[PDB]
Amino acid sequence: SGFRKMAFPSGKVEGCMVQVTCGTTTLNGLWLDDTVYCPRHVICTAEDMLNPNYEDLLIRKSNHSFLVQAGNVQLRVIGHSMQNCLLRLKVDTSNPKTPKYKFVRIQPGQTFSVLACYNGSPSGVYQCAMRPNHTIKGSFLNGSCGSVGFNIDYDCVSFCYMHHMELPTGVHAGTDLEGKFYGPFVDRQTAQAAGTDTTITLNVLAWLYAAVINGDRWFLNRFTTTLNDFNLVAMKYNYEPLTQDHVDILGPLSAQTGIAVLDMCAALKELLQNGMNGRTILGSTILEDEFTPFDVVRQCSGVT
Amino acid sequence: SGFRKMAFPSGKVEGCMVQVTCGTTTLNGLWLDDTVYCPRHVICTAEDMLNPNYEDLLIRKSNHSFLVQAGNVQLRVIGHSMQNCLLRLKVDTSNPKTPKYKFVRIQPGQTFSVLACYNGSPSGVYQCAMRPNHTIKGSFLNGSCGSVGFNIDYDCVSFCYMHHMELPTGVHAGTDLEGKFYGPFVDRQTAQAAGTDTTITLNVLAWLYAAVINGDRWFLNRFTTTLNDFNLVAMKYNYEPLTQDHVDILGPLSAQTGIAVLDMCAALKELLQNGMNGRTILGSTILEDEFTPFDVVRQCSG
Repeated sequence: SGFRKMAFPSGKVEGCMVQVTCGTTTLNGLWLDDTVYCPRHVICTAEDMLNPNYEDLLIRKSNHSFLVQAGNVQLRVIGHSMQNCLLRLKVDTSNPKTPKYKFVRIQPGQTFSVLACYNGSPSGVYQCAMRPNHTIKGSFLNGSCGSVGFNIDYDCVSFCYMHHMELPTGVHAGTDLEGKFYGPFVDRQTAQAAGTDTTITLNVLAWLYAAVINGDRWFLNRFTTTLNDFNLVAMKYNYEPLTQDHVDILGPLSAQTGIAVLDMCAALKELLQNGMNGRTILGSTILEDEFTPFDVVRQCSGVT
Repeated sequence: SGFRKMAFPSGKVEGCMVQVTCGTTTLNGLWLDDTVYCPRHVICTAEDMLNPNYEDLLIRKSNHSFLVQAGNVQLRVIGHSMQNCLLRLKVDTSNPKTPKYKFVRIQPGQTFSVLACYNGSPSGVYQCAMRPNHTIKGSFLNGSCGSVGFNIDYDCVSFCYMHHMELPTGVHAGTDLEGKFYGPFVDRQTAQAAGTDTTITLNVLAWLYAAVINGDRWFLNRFTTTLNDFNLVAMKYNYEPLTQDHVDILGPLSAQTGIAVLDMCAALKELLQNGMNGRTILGSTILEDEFTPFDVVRQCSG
């Protein structure tokens, strides 16, 4: 085997995607049981985004204002409401394809799979990470709002992201499935922009462990470093400060390889200060930061 | 905006994955209608793989020598035959989840999605390219044999690859859904090794166009080049020779961006000679060749 960035199989989420139309505005909605969740801004025109009064805008709306379509079938909306930045449409049919699921709010650095959708039709799936600056570097075109991000564990789909907008830098912002935005972003037009971003140290470290697991270990050394000394270095390279909590999160990988985290940090320190000298790690020339400690375990163990 | 190495949604394929066992060997099979397709080497023993005669090994088997399972449920095998390097097992029930599909043989340089499976259960999906040398760089652990590669057009699944083995360098080899190997590889333990490979020039150019569409043009220049002079340079860096057909394929992206194909070639020529100088393109520090012109057009805005 080799080591590739992988997305979770997307079947369980494909079965939950529908198209939600309100006037001339169409986007994607997630259908679980008899509820369809979508970005509340589906009830907005152009000039509306410039600080719309969603409360007021919603009143002017009625169940028939919403056109929900699953496959080539219209789902009759029998109720509607707002939950933070999401619209909750009650429909007359419980999704027969509803998987076991839960809604979770992901933390910065964590990864998930995104099912890009258009007109309620899945078009592609990719793995990405919630950046330390609370945005995601995704790939979305107009009409992708409502697309969701998720993780799967056994048979349970953990929904963690719903797409709402693109920022001036071309990165993305969205909410958890309770409608609460990740970061300080809002669903209206403002001068809002992504703050400065950093490299996800925890993930880089997890990735170095995966490399060692796969026999790529030329970068290892016989030294170690203190947490504080590691951070004086990492931060110079725009790496996120490493916490004792991150150290503990890496415990299982540290135990599997018998390489203490601070010993691996000493290796990382050397790599940042001197580069790779033309060599590669897992066939890469750069330090990857979109694999969590959990991702490496999952993959380096063939979890299905 | 943004650009990711994305795969096709795998749902339509997940509903076709099953487990096939024969003796002590288990691997994945693809269940369509009333037929299950899998690598013929499922019938082989440890020694058998050193110099197996498949016709001779299969004649000694019967329908009941095969254990096909859809999840926890056994599918009764009521027929079996060999087609090139694949085993075709007829089962007594039809797969209600069978999508619209077709079997296609892909050309080197083209891309496809792979649904990595183990014991007939989906593990993950990733996008990759058939290298010019016919191998794929795909991360396949012991037991992934039988996993398939595919592309999806509308609602039609075009299956193009079935995983068979791993080569000494760690890259992978397989067949199309008719059981014909991509490359000169054979299904048995031997000295075979992946051949010389090249960077897929057409794809790198497609990617550079993607970079421009996403509003990034630092690598562009005021130069142009002839196809000939470009190949004289690219080939020095282990790039596949570029043909006029390739140039023509890039026509639409060329038109969309206003950048002439030969002009983009000049940019690429400069990048190969000068390197990136600490800069990146679409967040990458190296030139990527796993996105075809079709992929770029599909993922990028119009």
